[PDB]
Amino acid sequence: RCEPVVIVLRGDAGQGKSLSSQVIAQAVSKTIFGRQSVYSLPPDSDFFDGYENQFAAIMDDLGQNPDGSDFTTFCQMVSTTNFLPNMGTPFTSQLVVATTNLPEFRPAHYPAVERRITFDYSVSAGPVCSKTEAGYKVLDVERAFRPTGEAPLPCFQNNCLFLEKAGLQFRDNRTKEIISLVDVIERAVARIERKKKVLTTVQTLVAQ
Amino acid sequence: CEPVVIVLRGDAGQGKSLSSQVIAQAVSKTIFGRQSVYSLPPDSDFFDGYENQFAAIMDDLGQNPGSDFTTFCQMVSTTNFLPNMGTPFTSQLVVATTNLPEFRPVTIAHYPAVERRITFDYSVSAGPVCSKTEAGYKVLDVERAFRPTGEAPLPCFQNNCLFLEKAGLQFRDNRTKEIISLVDVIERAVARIERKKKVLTTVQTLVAQ
Amino acid sequence: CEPVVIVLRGDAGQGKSLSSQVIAQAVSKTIFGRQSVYSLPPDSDFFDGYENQFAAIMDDLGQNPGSDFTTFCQMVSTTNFLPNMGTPFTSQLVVATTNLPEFRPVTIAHYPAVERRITFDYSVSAGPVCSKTEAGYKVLDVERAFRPTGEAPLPCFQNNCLFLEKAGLQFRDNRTKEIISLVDVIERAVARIERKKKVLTTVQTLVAQ
Amino acid sequence: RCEPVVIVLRGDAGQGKSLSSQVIAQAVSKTIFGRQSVYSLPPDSDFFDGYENQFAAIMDDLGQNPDGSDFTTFCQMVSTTNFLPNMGTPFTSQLVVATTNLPEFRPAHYPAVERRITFDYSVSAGPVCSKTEAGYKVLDVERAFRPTGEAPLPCFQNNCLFLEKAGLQFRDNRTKEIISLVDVIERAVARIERKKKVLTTVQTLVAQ
Ligand SMILES: Nc1ncnc2c1ncn2[C@@H]1O[C@H](COP(=O)(O)OP(=O)(O)OP(=O)(O)O)[C@@H](O)[C@H]1O
Ligand SMILES: Nc1ncnc2c1ncn2[C@@H]1O[C@H](COP(=O)(O)OP(=O)(O)OP(=O)(O)O)[C@@H](O)[C@H]1O
Repeated sequence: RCEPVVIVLRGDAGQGKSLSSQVIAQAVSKTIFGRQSVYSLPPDSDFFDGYENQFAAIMDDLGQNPDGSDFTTFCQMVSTTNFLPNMGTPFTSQLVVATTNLPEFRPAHYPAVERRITFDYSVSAGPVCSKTEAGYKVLDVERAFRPTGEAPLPCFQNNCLFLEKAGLQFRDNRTKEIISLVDVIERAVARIERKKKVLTTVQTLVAQ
Repeated sequence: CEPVVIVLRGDAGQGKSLSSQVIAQAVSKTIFGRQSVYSLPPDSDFFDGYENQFAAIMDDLGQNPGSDFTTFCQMVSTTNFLPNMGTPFTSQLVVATTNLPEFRPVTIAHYPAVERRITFDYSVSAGPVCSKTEAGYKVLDVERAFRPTGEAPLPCFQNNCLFLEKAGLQFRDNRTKEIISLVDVIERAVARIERKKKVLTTVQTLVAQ
Repeated sequence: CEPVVIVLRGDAGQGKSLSSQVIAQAVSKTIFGRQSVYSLPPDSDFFDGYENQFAAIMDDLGQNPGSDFTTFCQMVSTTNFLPNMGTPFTSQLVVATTNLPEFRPVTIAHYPAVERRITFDYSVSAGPVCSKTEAGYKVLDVERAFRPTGEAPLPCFQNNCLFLEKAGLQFRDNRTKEIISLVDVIERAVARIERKKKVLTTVQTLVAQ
Repeated sequence: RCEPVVIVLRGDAGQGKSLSSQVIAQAVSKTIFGRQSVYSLPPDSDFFDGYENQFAAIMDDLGQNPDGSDFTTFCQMVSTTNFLPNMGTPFTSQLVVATTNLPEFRPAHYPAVERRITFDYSVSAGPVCSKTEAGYKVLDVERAFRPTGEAPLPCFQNNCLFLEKAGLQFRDNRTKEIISLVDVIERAVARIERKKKVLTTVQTLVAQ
């Protein structure tokens, strides 16, 4: 049970946080595991009924359950120890994606997580897919999915502005760099390949 | 997926029923291409006559002290509700009228679970130009409200009328305390339904399987 | 007979897990001739999958306020432990990682009975050359730790790495306050296991029966 | 119930105290009783469950139980009176071997035992089976069991340095003589044959 790679996506409503979470999970897991393998946690059910050791697991709206059944669920989901979600299936997902409304986290033991959090991104519609709806700025969904040519990675069936920082922007809350969803994926994939290169060097050290 | 839910709160005789019907007729005519509207029989555990209509209307949520309250929370679900009559519930739009100013159901212990389930939460009342006094109370002058005034403001109407305006009939967004017309309501509900569909297609295609 | 017990105390993210595995892989490869390692599933009364592996590892002794503490004292016994799944426990080496600095179990009233049962009692921590700061805390730079540096220092490794040295990863004997490498630990645990076997043969042969 | 012959083996760790205790018990009892007959007391169990009147009985680590459940157990084990260990089987062993870490004994009634103690030996590896292990001097176990010729007594299957003062040394704490394990045995055996010669002269005195 190695530590999973964690991406947290921060943002306001109608910026595509959940769409992105899904499309980050499908595309990282398709690229490495070779297929989509996504479990989406249920909202307000401390029941991972449906979990079949999928490659990627999604949490919607961390820091929305007033009690904290989440956060703890989340904390357990990345301790190198063995979580056992209720039903006895074990928790093994190599990628965890969680979305939240909070610009930062404040639920005492929060910084003890923040090492666990590999990538911290704030999401907001890019300048040429930003629309207004009921007076709010939101991702232009109709414009951001129009096909715009050959896919920028094999796991995509085509390109579109959703995939480019002109359409949707991911601001790395630590490097303060601003990347596309494709970048978000590539970085997540690199880091996993690294964790697998290291792990292989560790189980090949002592001979068999 | 999961349905767009509109709640029309408001006094009685303010056009709760009427707007809930024109909303469901107008959205489904805009999006489906023809009207498609299921009116749930109140005082019926059984969804007799459900034919997987696009829009479904619930008259008077908040009664039978708690069938409706829970048949509601079922209807709005990611999972596949099987009503008593078997058949899945597949409606993309749910309009529910109610009398209360806030909701705290007695069967649904967690009534903050119902609240992320409500896309738009409006309070209906007659507008200044369409409010007559009928036996000492203020109600909607319906006959004035539906008198043709000219070109439909959207193609799914066959003419304009004051009902469509906020001088005739008013909707207070109960979250942005913003006051909009029935047409505004219909436009915003279409935007969402369509935004949802287009996202759903993306989540299902685009990344190879 | 009775097993050699190693306890690896130490902070988390210091290579407790990792060294406990390389110890068990390396000893059993040195002595048995092939790796032979049972990892006890934490949160399991049942030793599901015990196949009489040479080495058995216990991750995180000191939890469930007291199954593990007693399943421990069983495992280390002259008598023949029958775990829940029947089959005898026959492992010659037991590695147990823990978080505490000392042991005073709550089920095992006499916790000075556990202590003659612990052959080696180590405290693990990253070494000076392999300790990066990760989010304000000091942890083991694993990737540096396992980077090949040359010839294996013992034949059961396929190369040397800093993990094997006390610049990479440090073990404080908690009894001689002596500070040794992972290789030192493996060598000392082999010496004992082999010393035990050879004594046992003597006690069973040599005097006629 | 005649008094048993008692050997106490003093020594530091890794000098073969317990190995010796076992091999002294097996070899004295095999020589006289004609078979191995060894009971090893359990550690921290005032329960001689397993005791079936074996010829020799072994105590490990006298002066290690802080309470003194030992010592008393030990004291009772050599009073000519009848000990009854818990279960009602009686205690009859003609040889008692006990090991300890203490260079001397200090647990008030200790000298009252010390008559009971026939042989007091301190054990330490002999000069050509002494090894270093984690910086400590210890008995070279691999070297001390290599067969070195025909056994020096019939109850042994061969000779080895374990059996010789070059391999393992027993210092008689009273004669300050230094003997081998084979000597330790021969002396223990002689003394028992003597106790049996005397006893026979006592039950043959009055005619039948
Ligand atoms: N502009 C907006 N203002 C307030 N709430 C909104 C807005 N747009 C959508 N919502 C509602 O608020 C919730 C939060 O939206 P969120 O961004 O988490 O969903 P998404 O799938 O990432 O994007 P979208 O809202 O476009 O579907 C949604 O469930 C939606 O019903
Ligand atoms: N050099 C040493 N220093 C400290 N403790 C040791 C050493 N060697 C062994 N031990 C441990 O201390 C205990 C005391 O050893 P003791 O001499 O009583 O056992 P033995 O059977 O006589 O000899 P050995 O220790 O070689 O097995 C043993 O149980 C062993 O686990």
